Amino acid sequence: STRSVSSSSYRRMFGGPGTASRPSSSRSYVTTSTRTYSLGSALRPSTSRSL
Amino acid sequence: MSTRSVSSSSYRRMFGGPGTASRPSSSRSYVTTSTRTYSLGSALRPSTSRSL
Repeated sequence: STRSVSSSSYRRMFGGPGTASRPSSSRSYVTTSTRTYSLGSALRPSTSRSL
Repeated sequence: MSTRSVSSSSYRRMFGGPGTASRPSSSRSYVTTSTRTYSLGSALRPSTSRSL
C-alpha cells in the first residue's frame, strides 16, 4: 500500500519577510499655516510739534 | 508922532503860539509791540512717525 507523498504547502506560503508595510507615516511633516505678523509701526508717523 | 509898538504881533497875540495853539497833542501811548513765544503751527505736528 503506497505511502503516498502527503503534499501540503511545505513548498511556499512561508514566511519571515511578512514585515510588508512598515508605517513610513511615522515620518509625518505637520506645520501650521505659518504667520508673517502685522505691525502698525509703519502706519504710525512722528506728529512733530513745531513751537 | 508914531507909536513904536513892539507889539504882541497880530499873528500870535490872539493865537496862543509856541504855545498850546501849536498843540503839543502828545498823549504818550507807548506802542507795546507784544512779543509772543510762538512760531506759526509749532504747537502741533501730528507725528505719524511710528516706524515699526
